[PDB]
Amino acid sequence: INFDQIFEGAIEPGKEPKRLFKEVYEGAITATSYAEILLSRAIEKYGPDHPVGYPDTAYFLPVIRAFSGEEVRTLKDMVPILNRMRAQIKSELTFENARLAGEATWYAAEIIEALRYLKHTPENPIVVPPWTGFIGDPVVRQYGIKMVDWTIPGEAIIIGRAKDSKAAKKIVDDLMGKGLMLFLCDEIIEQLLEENVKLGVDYIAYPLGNFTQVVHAANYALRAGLMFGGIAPGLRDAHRDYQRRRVLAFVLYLGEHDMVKTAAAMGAIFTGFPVITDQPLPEDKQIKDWFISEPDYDKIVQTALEVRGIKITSIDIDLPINFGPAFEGESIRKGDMHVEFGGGKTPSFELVRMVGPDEIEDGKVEVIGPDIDSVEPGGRLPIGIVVDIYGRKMQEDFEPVLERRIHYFTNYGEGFWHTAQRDLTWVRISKEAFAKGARLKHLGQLLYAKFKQEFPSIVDRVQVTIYTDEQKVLELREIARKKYAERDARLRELSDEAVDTYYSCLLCQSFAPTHVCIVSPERVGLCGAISWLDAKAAYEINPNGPNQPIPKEGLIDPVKGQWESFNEYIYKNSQRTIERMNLYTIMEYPMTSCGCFEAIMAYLPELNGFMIVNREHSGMTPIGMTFSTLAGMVGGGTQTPGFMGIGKSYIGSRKFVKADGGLARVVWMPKDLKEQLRSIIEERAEEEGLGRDFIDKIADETVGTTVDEVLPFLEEKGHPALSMEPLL
Ligand code: SF4
Ligand code: NI
Ligand code: NI
Repeated sequence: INFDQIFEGAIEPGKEPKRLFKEVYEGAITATSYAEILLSRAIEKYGPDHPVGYPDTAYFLPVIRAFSGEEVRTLKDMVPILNRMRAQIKSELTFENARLAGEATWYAAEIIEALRYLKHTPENPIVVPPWTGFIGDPVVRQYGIKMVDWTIPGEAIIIGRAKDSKAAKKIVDDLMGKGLMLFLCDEIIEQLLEENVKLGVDYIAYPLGNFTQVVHAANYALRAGLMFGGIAPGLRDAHRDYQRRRVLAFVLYLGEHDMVKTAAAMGAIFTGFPVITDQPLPEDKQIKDWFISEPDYDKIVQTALEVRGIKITSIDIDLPINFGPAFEGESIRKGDMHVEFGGGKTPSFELVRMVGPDEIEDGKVEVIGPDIDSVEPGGRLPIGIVVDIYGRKMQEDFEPVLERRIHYFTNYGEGFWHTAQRDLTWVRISKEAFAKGARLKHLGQLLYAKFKQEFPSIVDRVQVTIYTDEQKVLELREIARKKYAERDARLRELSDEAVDTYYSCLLCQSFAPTHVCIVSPERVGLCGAISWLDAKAAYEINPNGPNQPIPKEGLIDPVKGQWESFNEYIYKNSQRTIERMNLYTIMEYPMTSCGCFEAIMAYLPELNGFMIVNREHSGMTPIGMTFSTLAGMVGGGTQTPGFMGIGKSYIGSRKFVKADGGLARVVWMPKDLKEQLRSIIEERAEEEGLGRDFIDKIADETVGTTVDEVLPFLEEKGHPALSMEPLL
């Protein structure tokens, strides 16, 4: 693993910018000398075994814990590290020696900052607000994942000062508006606050501080690899490689270049973060794609995003209410609900159609009937949201992957809530909503907005049309049931045998690096949200995304369902920890799980079968553990023979753990789950020859929660698992 290959062909074997390399060198020798002298003093004053470190972190000095592994805990620990860093700052002016100096600079900085926290106490804090100083583990945990799974598209590390407040606020205002996270250091914090721009944790705008406090963006980043990436303390290139692929960070070096800022900017280069500066640079203080100037305060931003590789375009729905995903999961009781749509109360339905160009007015929204003001508070009312779409590269195929976005789109605005799916949607709007000026034409805005934002290469135009009239809802509730039955049709018709390509899913490698899902027609992804068609549309929409096609090639076991093609793909994408995967059994080489499984299956030899327990069930199961304890063992991308994480709908698949005996093998499941799947279990049990009433033979928590309490019931009912071969 030569991470450095990303630096090849960077600068011709001649144009080595001996300028930049001299600044970096001097500035690196400077940062180190500072750390050395300031450490020497901490030791004369506190003693060499005196403790040192950051508050609220499990990672000692993170940058160092990651790149070389030491767990700095006391002053004496910093001595051999500074010695080593010093010895690695070399005079030959190579891009390499430069990078190595940038690294020693992050170390010096990390040490200086920790040394500085020696005078910190929660009662007598050193860098008190607005600034953050060292940012704690809890926020990295909370926003770091959003960071490495790319929800937050990129990270901006701004060091120095902008040409003027207007200049700074301009960029930090849009950069910031484009959903990014910010690490600020130095002067711009001043400039920015001057202009009353609010920022901080809740805004993911980090006023770090000023000199060596820029290292606080590095140790934030590096902790993401130690926390989420699971990379062992000290795996240097693995950590660099991780920073590069997952942390979309770049630095904006605004203002005039001083040597240490430059050496630190270079430290961000050594770990794959590009530098984009204000100053116009000569050809010898520059690097194509790593250290570059773009003086027009109208470029920089767009130019960073671009050099990093950050791709995002924004939408602009001006509304009377708050908007974003953070307004999701908001509930709307009958004691705040202004109006209520759908439910088992009024006529609902939603649909996303595909139309030609000629027939659509991009941006044209329409509410046919009494809007939100034309109604009694705590009033019900029919609705019918039809999103008609047109696009060059659009497909009927993508319709479902789209429509799915309604619940999530609709839940973004504050004062709103959506539930269910098609003619089954339960919506609700809060008094607070209607209060700030919430009108039905706005659901048509939150909507057209997003669809155009989240599908920029297949969608060209979007037109929405709500429907609170009970006449119109029942007429276009039947045209759609035509779409839904032409749709839910497509699913049912697909089988494992009928296709010769399955789709992988790497989406959860953001929190479970070694986990790889394989999605096939008859086995939905364990999160229950990604079907084979879903994965297939996503790949097609994004051939470079985390959902790739894998042909069935190299048959190994036709019964357990093992193929070399899937095995190789998994081995390669699980950091080589998983070598084999059987699709139709949980007893040998079961597929792994991330942590979002809707349910857990576990073989219980005392009953010769499987218990299944769903995420929301909280009682004791016959294995002597609850869902969350099992979850701890089953998740994490590790192979667990005899346990397996699954989506609920897989329970009714004809391929359901087929090599193990299938449905007939299940002896216990929570009553609620059993009822929630009554129909599919009844039909499946019927086809399987288990009989119309097999469901009644499956024990549940009302029968018991221990194997001794459950066996009697299975005997009495003559459960079929009791007559099958043991699975051992
Ligand atoms: S659980 Fe599997 S299918 Fe679902 S998002 Fe995670 S990796 Fe993808
Ligand atoms: Ni998961
Ligand atoms: Ni998951």
